[PDB]
Amino acid sequence: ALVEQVRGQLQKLERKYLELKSQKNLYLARLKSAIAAQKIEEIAGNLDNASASSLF
Amino acid sequence: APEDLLERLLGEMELELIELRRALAQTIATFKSTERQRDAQQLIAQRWYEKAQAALDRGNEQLAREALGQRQSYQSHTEALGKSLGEQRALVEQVRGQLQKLERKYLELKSQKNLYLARLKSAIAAQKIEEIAGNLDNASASSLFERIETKILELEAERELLNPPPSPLDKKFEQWEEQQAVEATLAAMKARRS
Repeated sequence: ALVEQVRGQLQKLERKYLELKSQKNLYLARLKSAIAAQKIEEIAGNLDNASASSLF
Repeated sequence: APEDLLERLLGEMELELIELRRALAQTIATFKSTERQRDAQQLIAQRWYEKAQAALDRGNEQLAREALGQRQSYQSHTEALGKSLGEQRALVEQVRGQLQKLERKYLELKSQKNLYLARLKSAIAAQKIEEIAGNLDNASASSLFERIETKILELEAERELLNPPPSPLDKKFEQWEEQQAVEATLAAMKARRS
């Protein structure tokens, strides 16, 4: 009984690991995307023609 | 670490399964020495027995009397040693039983040490996966994944005030006008090109 139960733990845990690793890629990708989208809209805000100390 | 004692304590016990092994050797050695002494005594008595077996023949019982009288001194020694040898036999057998009983109990203990250590090293390991998972578990309990998600929420939201989304009023026409911007052009087309 001991050998079978402990193997079940490893089988259950191993599956849960690769599932977590998959999500890490998605969250990082969204983050690197979200940070990038901001500063275009900020650099555009610098040059936006909004009469808010815009260079243009 | 309590787990380390289990090895050292068993290490100490390997000293006596050999030390007690010496004690039995000495006891049996003494028994053989007593056995040898008894054999020598009876040989002298046998020689004096044979010497009286030479005397009493042919009519000289009187010299047999002295020889047997001399033999009695040697007979007394034989009896005393004889019973000691029998008594000492019990000691050697009983002590061996102790060693036989104890030796079996040792290897049985050593077998269990492997199992308990294995379960322990397993149990400690299973914990921290469930703890490191708890760090990353998505449970909103200071989980790293969680603060990432809301960090993303603020970036997108801060951009919205920086660049406001369209008002519903504008939304209504850019569909409402495009319908004729498509139909009116297409109403011309559906009239021009029908």
